[PDB]
Amino acid sequence: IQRTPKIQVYSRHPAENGKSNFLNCYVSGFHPSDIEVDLLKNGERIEKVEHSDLSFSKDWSFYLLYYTEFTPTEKDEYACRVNHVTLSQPKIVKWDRDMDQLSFRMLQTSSFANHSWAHSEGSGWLGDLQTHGWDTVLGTIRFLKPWSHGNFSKQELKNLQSLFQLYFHSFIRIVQASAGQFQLEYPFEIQILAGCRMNAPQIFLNMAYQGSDFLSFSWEPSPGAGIRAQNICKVLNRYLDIKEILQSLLGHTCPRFLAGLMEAGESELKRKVKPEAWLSCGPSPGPGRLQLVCHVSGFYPKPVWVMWMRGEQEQRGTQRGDVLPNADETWYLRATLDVAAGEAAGLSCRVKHSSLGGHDLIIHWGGENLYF
Ligand SMILES: *[C@@H]1O[C@H](CO[C@H]2O[C@@H](C)[C@@H](O)[C@@H](O)[C@@H]2O)[C@@H](O)[C@H](O)[C@H]1NC(C)=O
Repeated sequence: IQRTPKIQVYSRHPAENGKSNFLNCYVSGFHPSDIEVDLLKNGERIEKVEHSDLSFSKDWSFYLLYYTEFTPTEKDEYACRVNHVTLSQPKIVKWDRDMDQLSFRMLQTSSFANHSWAHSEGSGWLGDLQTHGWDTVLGTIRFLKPWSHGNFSKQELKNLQSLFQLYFHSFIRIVQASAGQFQLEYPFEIQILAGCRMNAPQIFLNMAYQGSDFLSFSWEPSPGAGIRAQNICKVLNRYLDIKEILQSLLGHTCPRFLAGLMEAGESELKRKVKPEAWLSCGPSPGPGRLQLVCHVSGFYPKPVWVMWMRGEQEQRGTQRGDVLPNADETWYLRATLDVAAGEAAGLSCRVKHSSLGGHDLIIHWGGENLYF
């Protein structure tokens, strides 16, 4: 299945229209991962445009964060331009002042453009935070956070490195072979999400193909997959050695390891960061109609609760848009409530979060203005 991407554009702080900042384009909900993105100054691609390693969500769709530093002027258009097969012309979204899990996850994506070429990325998260990555060239574990070692010995991991290195190297080789037997259509990608967690059961490992639950761990085919999975599971159910290997790795090794990542994290896990919030007038929807927007940002951990107010009286029109990430492993949420200019004054916006601890940030309105 193919899924047209969802460009979302937002800054990290507000513009005072003068002071240096980051811009975020965040692209998600898209398959296949062969994408091109760019950021724009008035028509112009920039350069020191950083982005995170690729990844994918519980529905196999992919997602990314593209960002750069820069300062704003009262002139100066900004926008996020994205091209991707399912699109019929680069859908460029414009920026605006006025807007517009205690489990160790190892995720892999191996893409297969043709017999000649292939490529794979792989990652190693813990809950929301990516703990590890893979060096494809040098064939080795990029550790990422410092405590990403856990209490696994220097030598302990040195081995796993290899046990993956073979794995990764085998995987491409084998599939490329199997390809025709099982009528895998080039180009195609195969995703995998394996790991530890809980506390009943413990293990897991799912393996989509063209963005679709295809195969899972004995080995079971997915109904939707059809005969292909059905077949592909046979070949695999028969290799007991393989079953057993993983059974040991994900069974009791990786959870021992999880235990490890968990206890070694703490100081950065039990970590709290105060938000920051401000105020818009997103586009007036129709006649004498306002649309004040909230802008909580820069907070961690994720769970945040946010309401447009008016004293203690919760305003139930508050719409709560998605939680994007900023680059500094923090969050950003934009809550929005729209009502007639007369209903407008007196409105607050209240931001509950663990980092404040009892003292919810309250943010009132004098348009297009904002305290405290
Ligand atoms: C096999 O595909 C190869 C990879 O093509 C990729 O290159 C990217 C930069 C992108 O633009 C897409 O074209 C692909 O994801 C390529 O090196 C070979 O020419 C292809 N071989 C044949 C025989 O068609």
